[PDB]
Amino acid sequence: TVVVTHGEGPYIVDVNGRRYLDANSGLWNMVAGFDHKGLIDAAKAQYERFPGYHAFFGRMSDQTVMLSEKLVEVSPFDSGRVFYTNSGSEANDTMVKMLWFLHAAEGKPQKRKILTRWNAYHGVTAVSASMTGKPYNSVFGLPLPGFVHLTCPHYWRYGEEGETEEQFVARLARELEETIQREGADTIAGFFAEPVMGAGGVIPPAKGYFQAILPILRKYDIPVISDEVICGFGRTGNTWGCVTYDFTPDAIISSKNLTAGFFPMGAVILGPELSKRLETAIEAIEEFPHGFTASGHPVGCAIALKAIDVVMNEGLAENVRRLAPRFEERLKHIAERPNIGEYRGIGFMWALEAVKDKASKTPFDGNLSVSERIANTCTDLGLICRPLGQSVVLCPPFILTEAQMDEMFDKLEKALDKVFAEVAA
Amino acid sequence: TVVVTHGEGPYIVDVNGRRYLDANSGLWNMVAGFDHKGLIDAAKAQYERFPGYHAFFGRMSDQTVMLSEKLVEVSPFDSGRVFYTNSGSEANDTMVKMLWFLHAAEGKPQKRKILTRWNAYASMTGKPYNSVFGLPLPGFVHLTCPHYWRYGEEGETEEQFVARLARELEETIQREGADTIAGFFAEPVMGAGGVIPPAKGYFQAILPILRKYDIPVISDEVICGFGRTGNTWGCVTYDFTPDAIISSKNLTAGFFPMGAVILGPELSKRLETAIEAIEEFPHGFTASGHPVGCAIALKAIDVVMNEGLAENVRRLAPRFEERLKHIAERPNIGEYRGIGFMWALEAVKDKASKTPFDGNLSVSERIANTCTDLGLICRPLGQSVVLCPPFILTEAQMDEMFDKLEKALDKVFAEVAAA
Repeated sequence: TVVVTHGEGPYIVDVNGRRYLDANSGLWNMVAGFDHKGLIDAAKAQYERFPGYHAFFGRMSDQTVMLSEKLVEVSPFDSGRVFYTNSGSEANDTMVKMLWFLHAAEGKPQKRKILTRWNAYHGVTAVSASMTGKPYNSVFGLPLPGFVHLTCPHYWRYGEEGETEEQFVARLARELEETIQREGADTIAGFFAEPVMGAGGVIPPAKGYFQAILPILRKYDIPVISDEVICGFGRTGNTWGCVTYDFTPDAIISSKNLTAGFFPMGAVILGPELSKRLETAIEAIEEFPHGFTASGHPVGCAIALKAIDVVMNEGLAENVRRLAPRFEERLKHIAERPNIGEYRGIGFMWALEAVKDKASKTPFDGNLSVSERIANTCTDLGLICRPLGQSVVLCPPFILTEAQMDEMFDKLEKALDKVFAEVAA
Repeated sequence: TVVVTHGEGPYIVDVNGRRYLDANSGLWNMVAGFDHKGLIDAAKAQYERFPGYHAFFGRMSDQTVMLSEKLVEVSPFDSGRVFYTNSGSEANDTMVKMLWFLHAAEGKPQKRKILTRWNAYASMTGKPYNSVFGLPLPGFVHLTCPHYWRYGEEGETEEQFVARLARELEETIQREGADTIAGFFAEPVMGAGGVIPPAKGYFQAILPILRKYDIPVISDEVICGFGRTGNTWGCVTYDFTPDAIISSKNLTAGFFPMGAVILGPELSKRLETAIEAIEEFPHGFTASGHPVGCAIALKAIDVVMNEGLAENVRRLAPRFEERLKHIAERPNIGEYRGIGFMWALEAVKDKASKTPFDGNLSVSERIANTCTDLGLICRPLGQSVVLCPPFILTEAQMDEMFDKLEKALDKVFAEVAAA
């Protein structure tokens, strides 16, 4: 119903000039707001320069070359190799295929299974949707065979009666051990994890989770991939979610924030060990992988170069670190409400989960659509937030000021007051 | 290793100032070349006024609605629906999921297999890593590629070959069971397969068979879409009506990543009636395409259709073929094949027996590497080299392309002989 032609800073603006503070950042990607001038100028400069091309082995744009070097620099790796795609979904599919390719070239073509977690979201294509752990995919007859979903490490939801957080983490470690021993380590191509789960509802992992599961994966030679599609470039208060949870992955998947939302592109940064192994495989078999044609775009790459520079050198990632404590403190105050079951998140990605009864964690009945009601009321009050399950998510642009932060929570709290009073009746 | 900075018309230029005629149009998509001022200005204007593009808030932008109308208009369909993705490959995937969704919603969840002609390029069993990246989705069922020169039996006519492939298709449907088959996808001319136009009369023989069974027909126009075969769609040039079209590449002339699935009337209605009957809307389908992309696609479609580029393909195609015909007189060219502005040359060590050079000699690779040295870009595929230049190519530039390619063929065939 609302006609929107553009945005201004962190606001979506309708044709009448009403401003809606956008706590979805567009599609969880507009870190620099909707009209950032340096980003817009960089997009334009590249169209005038070289508006399109495709990267091949031995032939690519100067933009591809520069962004590859910049991504290795800002990755946790001292060296590595980069390729590009059009989206996070394609980046995940291609990473999976590269592992299949690699393990097959290494004489283990049965090493195919992919481990993810329930509530993970990796994309919308057949493979990345099979990696995804959501009920809605049953309507497609997904997941495909060989996509194994581990329990989601969301302690609040999945911890058993009297189970402590430490015990929960030991149980997930046991479960991983057992899944590996049952399936057979030789048949498992890789494990992919968003450090903090995004579309699953903004779920940081229980304390110690990555510290417990990484030694296990390493023991069994199962490559570890960090999906940074949402966490990447500063949203969790370090450049990468995997830094924030101190695990060293074998490769990184990136998108969204990579271009500050101004251009659809994906990137896969391969760390030193997978790069060395791929290089040796390709050398050994004496040809380039048949059918590999993944590429981004020179305009996407130029805009990404500018996005990285803005986020890192013009104060945006720093704004997230400085405002993250005030962000959390205000959430903590909101979670005092009887109908807020918990708040969770880190950096500039958070969620609030609605409950009908706090002590027992009982949700409101599905048909009441409490999340949607909250989200609709926020829109009426000039705030946009995403309803996910029984939660509402705040993932606002990194350019958010303290005043716009207050503005966001003032509106949100007025919406919660109204919705909770109204469903109470 | 070549680092490319910019282009001009159909040429690219590297960091050292070398220029190369890019006979690949980037990779099929850059149909208007590398510095088309109308398209550049239109794409710059989108950023200048970047849309309030959102995951869920606000009405679909005017550009997106307008592209959907234009796509249905220019499609062979009288009406239908459009869904958007970031690429040809994602739209392919989306169309497959859409069929899975629809057949399950109509009560046949076992209807999942996709009929396709895809295939990979002694003492040994083969290598599993050589067909990972092309491999279609699980449940694909393979039909023989209708490449007459390659697969026709000794002394078998093109007509008999097509009749043999009609039998194959019938026999395949009977063996798998029609109730387990979700659809048939086809590129009218096969692209990554090696630029393979189908044997004369192929679609006229297989379509009636597919139509006996309710196996939706999808025309994969990611390469053939918007003029490359000398008409607006490949399916138009081979005179058939699919139930849906997959589109990608030329759609924005390479200026912006986007794909589209264009559903015809019948699949549009089945989709809508199943969305209601199941009371679930399929996740990750969207009518809301990227508005910058949608605006750039409007401009690209107008350029190609109304500023003479699709017409130039039709006009220069006979000269493209004459010259290929002449090249194919060489003892080490087994054939030329193609139509409009997509063509291939196939290298052979012995013409009469269709014997290729040993894989280890990498002959296509050598041809394409020699082309680069002489200022021409062409793409090696299997034992073939492929030409798909921008639609803006002039007759002087075509001559230039072939003069360079012929010098490459001369050098490679001699080096390889003397070896």
